[PDB]
Amino acid sequence: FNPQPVDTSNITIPEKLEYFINKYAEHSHDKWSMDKLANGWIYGEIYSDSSKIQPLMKPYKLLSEKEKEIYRWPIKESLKTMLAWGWRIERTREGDSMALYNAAHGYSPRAIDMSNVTLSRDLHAMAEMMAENYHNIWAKKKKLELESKGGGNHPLLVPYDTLTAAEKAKDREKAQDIFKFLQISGYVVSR
Repeated sequence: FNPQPVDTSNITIPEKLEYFINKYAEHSHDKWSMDKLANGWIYGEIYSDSSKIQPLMKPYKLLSEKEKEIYRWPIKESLKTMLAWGWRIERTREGDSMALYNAAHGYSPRAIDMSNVTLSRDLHAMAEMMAENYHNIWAKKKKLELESKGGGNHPLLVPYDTLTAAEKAKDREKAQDIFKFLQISGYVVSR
């Protein structure tokens, strides 16, 4: 097993994707904030572990560039892989289905039920390729970690296509999420 992730070191993201990166990063932050809230954290001015106060629980537009980058970075990494593969990416006029969807800083993040969104057979297949690439990224890093600890093995150091569903899940869910968000935000990806 020699995992080689798609090399995206020289990929430039075209301007047409900036809207998406900003919107999906905002969504990712809203998800993070809602998860924090469910775990007993609230917004406040000064961070505290003991009081469970998280100054990051505010609107995405109010975050610093470094704070936004936490969310933008992996999204950009995912998009660069699509771009490296030459996948066609187009904004559409009528495809932004999320538009129709029915506290400090007035912040009220809402969940999106992604299980309401369906991917075509071809898009599911493209998501599987993305998932496999996420696995290869992890696997290459793990293979290097082990080699540098003197050796050893790992049950997940096999090709993605030989993993079971439970083992595929983390990477599959990440891949399906970006494709679903592309769809509902008005982008059409094809090959």
